[PDB]
Amino acid sequence: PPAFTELQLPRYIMAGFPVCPKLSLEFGDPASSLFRWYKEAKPGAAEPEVGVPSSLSPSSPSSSWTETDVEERVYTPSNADIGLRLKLHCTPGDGQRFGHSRELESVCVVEAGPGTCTFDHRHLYTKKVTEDALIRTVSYNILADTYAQTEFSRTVLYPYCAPYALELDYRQNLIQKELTGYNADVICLQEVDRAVFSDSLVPALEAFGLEGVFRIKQHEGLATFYRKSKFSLLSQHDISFYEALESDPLHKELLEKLVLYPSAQEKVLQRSSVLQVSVLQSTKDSSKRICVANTHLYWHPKGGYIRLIQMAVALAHIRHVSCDLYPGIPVIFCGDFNSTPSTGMYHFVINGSIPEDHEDWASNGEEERCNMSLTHFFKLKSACGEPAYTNYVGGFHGCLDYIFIDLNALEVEQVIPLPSHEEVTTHQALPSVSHPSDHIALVCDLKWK
Ligand SMILES: Cn1c(-c2c[nH]c3cc(C#N)ccc23)nc2ccc(C(=O)N3CCO[C@@H](c4ccccc4)[C@@H]3CO)cc21
Ligand SMILES: [Mg+2]
Repeated sequence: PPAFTELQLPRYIMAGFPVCPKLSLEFGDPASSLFRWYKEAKPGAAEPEVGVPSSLSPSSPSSSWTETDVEERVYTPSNADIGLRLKLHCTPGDGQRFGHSRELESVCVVEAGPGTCTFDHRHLYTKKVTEDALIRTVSYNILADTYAQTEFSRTVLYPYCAPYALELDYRQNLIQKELTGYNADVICLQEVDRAVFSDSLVPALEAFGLEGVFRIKQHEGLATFYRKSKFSLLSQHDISFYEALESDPLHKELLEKLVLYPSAQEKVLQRSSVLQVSVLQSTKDSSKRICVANTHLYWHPKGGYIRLIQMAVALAHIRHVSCDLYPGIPVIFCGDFNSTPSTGMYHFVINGSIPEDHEDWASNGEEERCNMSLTHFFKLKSACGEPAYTNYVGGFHGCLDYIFIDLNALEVEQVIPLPSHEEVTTHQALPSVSHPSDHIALVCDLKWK
């Protein structure tokens, strides 16, 4: 019979933010599920019930719960719901019949939420899922809780941020609203904690028709979500840069240059950055396949040469996947590259070459110097161009994030505008009560050329 193996409500609920249940189904179809939301009739009206003998069971359903008109999986509370607990009544189905109906109450009440978030204005451009000819693509470093909880992040990096707004539950509510509100097709995320993927992103995004894949780095990792109605996952080709550089003959030539600089070599091989690669097939035209890559490069401000080497590994691996394993399919390469447009790594991506005398070959000092020349054959451009910044914190700001696209195979139809400098600095810098990351999500609508 159709039955829920998992059924969970969020730990924290805010007015104007979606309540996304976590559910797992056995012997049933997800499109057959029935939902009905209830809210307390008054703040504190519903007292949790103890078990009573069946002969003294209630003669009528409790007057402490009010039936809402919401029959959707996701419920967004209004400000009129502040102080109420919620209750979801749901039934699993297989298309022919229904399993036993289930009920679940929230532990928390609906809290007041921020009156405005930076993505509200941006959401005015993404009210609908794009037409079959487009690919709405997102790239976003969502700031891992493993880092945000440290004393260094709380008191050194983000001391201006309201401490409650840096907490996982608050930021996950904002991130869930932000991402679902973009109505996107391809979502590439960085700094995804394992529990954030399983308990926050998967429940929210699967309710809006997206499926995700996760790749760990060390303490957090990368996620790629894709809209099931527009794409199917064909194959995965994830790598760790240090493993691929040392073991794979694809990077043979690069390693020959690097071994001439033992100090620079050791530094690169001790980095744990990974590359997530997913080959997707269009559900509308099976002849249209896309290679979606996602990364998070070395963070250090003076790590220029390391990012150059990691990018050189990434592009050689992407070449192999998109041009050897597949017959020259278009590339979408998202990430937090930790590289501004005036750097060597960015010059290398856009120009297809970098000379050996670039200042970035000595970015971390003389001991770790590794002058070399590099080339790649891809014709790539930044889909959202070069914003003034994509990362804005008290101590630094810069354009670090990109959606790189094969400029011969894809073109940009729309760039969802980033918040203004005034809006970004409302609470001095990021994150804030109104913005759930130190980075700003890149969103664009792409089309096949
Ligand atoms: C991008 N960036 C620069 C920076 C400043 N100027 C730049 C210019 C370029 C360029 N081009 C690249 C980077 C920077 N300085 C930074 C300092 C900190 C972090 C940070 O928040 N993290 C890195 C260390 O690991 C994590 C962490 C661990 C423990 C505690 C807190 C965080 C976290 C992951 O993203 C990022 C910075
Ligand atoms: Mg960070």
